[PDB]
Amino acid sequence: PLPWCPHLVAVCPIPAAGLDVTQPCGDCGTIQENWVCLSCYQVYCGRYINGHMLQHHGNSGHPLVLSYIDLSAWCYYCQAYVHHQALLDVKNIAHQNKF
Ligand SMILES: CNC(=O)Cn1c(CCC(=O)O)nc2ccccc2c1=O
Ligand SMILES: [Zn+2]
Ligand SMILES: [Zn+2]
Ligand SMILES: [Zn+2]
Repeated sequence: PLPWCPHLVAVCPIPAAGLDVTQPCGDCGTIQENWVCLSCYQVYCGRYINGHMLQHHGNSGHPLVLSYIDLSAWCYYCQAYVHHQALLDVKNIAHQNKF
């Protein structure tokens, strides 16, 4: 992945409730291929399901989303995966909830 991107500044603190990697899409309710927004921690489906996270990006501008399938982080602006020290806490919390 990219080792940095200029949107990591928009990654917000993890809610104290933690993450729920089985949370369904906030729009369509699908259990499949959901992502969590690393700005506001809403959960929406991937582009191969109904594209609600892509829609969320379009109407919020929020840059970085984490996959509940493989804990990769995508930046919609950079059109790339990004991994940095600043993402370890949220990935670690997701990994603990998933496994
Ligand atoms: C399996 N990983 C992905 O699909 C990564 N990804 C993603 C991930 C986030 C998503 O599916 O909304 N979004 C894109 C949006 C427009 C264009 C490309 C992409 C993109 O390649
Ligand atoms: Zn959806
Ligand atoms: Zn968001
Ligand atoms: Zn970026």
